[PDB]
Amino acid sequence: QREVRLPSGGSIVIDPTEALTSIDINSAGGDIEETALNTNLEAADEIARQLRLRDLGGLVVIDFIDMTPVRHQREVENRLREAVRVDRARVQIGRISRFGLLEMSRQR
Amino acid sequence: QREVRLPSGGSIVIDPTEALTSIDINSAKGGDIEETALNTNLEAADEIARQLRLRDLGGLVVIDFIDMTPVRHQREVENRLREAVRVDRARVQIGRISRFGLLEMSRQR
Repeated sequence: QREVRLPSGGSIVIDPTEALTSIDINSAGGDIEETALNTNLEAADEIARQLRLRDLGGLVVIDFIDMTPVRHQREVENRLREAVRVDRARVQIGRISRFGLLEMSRQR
Repeated sequence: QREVRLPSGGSIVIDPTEALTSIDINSAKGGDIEETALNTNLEAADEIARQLRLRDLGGLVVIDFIDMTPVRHQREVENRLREAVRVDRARVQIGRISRFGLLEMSRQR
């Protein structure tokens, strides 16, 4: 319930706090950047599903595995935005910061 | 030790997690809330810098400052935190308050 395993072996850890929900992403060898991208894309889909099941509201901070190509960062952000558009709750998604964190909000 | 009181009665709540430490800022009746919000956030900035060193916190820290509309107020709080940590022996990176009202920073423990 706190740790959700991803299809390729990695996992997401959902930690509630007073101000917000923090989500950590862990990877499971091939190429790092390609496994990081793959794990982060699997994480985006699972995060969207968990936001709905647990019906989380307020601010969410996601620590995706660091990727160097900016295009990879946009691909993960876009994956998360597409994954949540079916959610009935209004969702706002920021951009990955220089600290490798993504901020988002969900009303309800 | 999870909750630290601020001079004007407000408080900061520190919650360590897998990926980062989150810090929530709580205010303490008829006065302009903006000046109240700024004062609390400025006291919180000083207390956060103190707790970072005292607990020797490492990694990413996300701070939820009370929301302020004036961009000048946001920079004052950001500048207060940068000045409050410049004496810290540890290497510190400080971001800016986002459109979500959160500030990200990092401290090399």
